[PDB]
Amino acid sequence: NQALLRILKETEFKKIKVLGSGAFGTVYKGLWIPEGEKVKIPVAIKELRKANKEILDEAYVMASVDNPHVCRLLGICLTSTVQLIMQLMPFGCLLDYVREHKDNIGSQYLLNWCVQIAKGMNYLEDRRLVHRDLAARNVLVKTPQHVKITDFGRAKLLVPIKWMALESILHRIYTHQSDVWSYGVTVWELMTFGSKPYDGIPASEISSILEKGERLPQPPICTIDVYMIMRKCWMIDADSRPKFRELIIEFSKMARDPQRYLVIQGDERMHLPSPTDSNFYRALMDEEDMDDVVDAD
Ligand SMILES: COc1cc2ncnc(Nc3ccc(F)c(Cl)c3)c2cc1OCCCN1CCOCC1
Repeated sequence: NQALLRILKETEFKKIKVLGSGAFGTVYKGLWIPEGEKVKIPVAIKELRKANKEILDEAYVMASVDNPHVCRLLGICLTSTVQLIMQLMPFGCLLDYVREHKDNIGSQYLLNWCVQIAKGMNYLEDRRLVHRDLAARNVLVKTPQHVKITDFGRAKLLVPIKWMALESILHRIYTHQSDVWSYGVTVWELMTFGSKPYDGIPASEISSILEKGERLPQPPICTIDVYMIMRKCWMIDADSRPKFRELIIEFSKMARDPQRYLVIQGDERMHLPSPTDSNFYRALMDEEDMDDVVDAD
């Protein structure tokens, strides 16, 4: 559906601040100024470092993604560079969030984020789409109770060895089941409050380490059931890994008894927001439809 992707002229938006960069592109806070208007509307803009016809084809796919837990591509500007326009998420990315709130995040939040990320990935799988680059740095925070996967389509439009399934490292094979491996690493990032996976180990050594049977270590707050889920995501046989629909169920179950599955100091005073505070967040900055968060029994 072409109506889902707005083609913008470079003249109707401006980049005002660098937010971050990767090997692939640079993300800016930008301002959209509608033609004829004086209002300046904040947006996110990513500029990547015949081809346009292939780019637009993928952009239409990225603009078709409609789910509470995956960010949708809203617009594109094709000049000498490709620029992607998306909704700005003022809370930023989840990796930064867990780092900046280290040991000050309740179990109910951590487990619900795991659910939401699995729901987003399950939606992509239902659409027959593979993400290929799931990582905490590519999950954004809409509100503390609402996270969303971003950077979908990046690979197909344009290498993170330490997030990749072994078969992806060795054979650059990407499937829903290799997405599950990366989901496992992403969960590990959350549960360690943003530790770097395989810290101090060169990327060139990762395949041999995995082949030896070594994996990321159990995070201190994780009980055995949570760690076993992670380990299952990192099995060599792709078909032996959990499915996203299974992950949704498991983390949803744990979210109903959060203190049973994660051990966090001071957890009893870090509950989900009250209905009052939840309604306030939604009214201000989250008016979109979404499944209710899983509360504790
Ligand atoms: C408030 O911060 C962000 C909001 C965002 N809102 C929406 N989208 C973002 N990323 C993004 C990702 C892919 C895209 F195609 C586009 Cl257009 C945008 C965003 C990235 C954002 O920050 C990215 C950089 C985070 N760095 C990580 C390193 O330490 C400094 C902070």
